[PDB]
Amino acid sequence: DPAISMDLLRAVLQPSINEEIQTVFNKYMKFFQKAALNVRDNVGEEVDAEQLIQEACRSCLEQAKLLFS
Amino acid sequence: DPAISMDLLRAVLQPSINEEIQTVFNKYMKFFQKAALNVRDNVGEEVDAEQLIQEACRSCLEQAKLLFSDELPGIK
Repeated sequence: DPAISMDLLRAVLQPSINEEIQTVFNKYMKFFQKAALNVRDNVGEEVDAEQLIQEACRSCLEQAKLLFS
Repeated sequence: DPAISMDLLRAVLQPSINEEIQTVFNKYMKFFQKAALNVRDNVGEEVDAEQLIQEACRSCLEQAKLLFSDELPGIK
């Protein structure tokens, strides 16, 4: 299955690609942190700021898939 | 819902983040291109090499979501 061989290469490259993606996101993290703290500061204790930050980061990656449509 | 402020920020940052992601993937693209051509050469004409490359790139982004989930493949 052609998708499987591609996937084996993908797995090989993932650790390097992850490291560079982390370095990219580190530059933006402060913006997400501030915005998520803002939400918590306005709404209250029942807002999990860390979870808002993580969801927003995962969404960015989801939307970045449109680079490869 | 006030937490939609996260989405809006995200939409604002996306173009910049997308440019840097592209720059990252350009360094690895030659591996994916060679592998996809190898598959097409060894299976036949009905393999779309471009589509194999794209699907592998999207999978990379999917797996990169583990960086931001509650160990992780990395270079450190």
